[PDB]
Amino acid sequence: GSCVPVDQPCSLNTQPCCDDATCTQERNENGHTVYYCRA
Repeated sequence: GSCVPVDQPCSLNTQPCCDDATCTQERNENGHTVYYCRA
């Protein structure tokens, strides 16, 4: 049903990603650690 779009930020406590993506650690514009979705 509901999922996070790939290439978009996600959360370890939120719904999974879309297109069979995975929530991985990455860097943002600010430079702090974040979680994003990768197909």
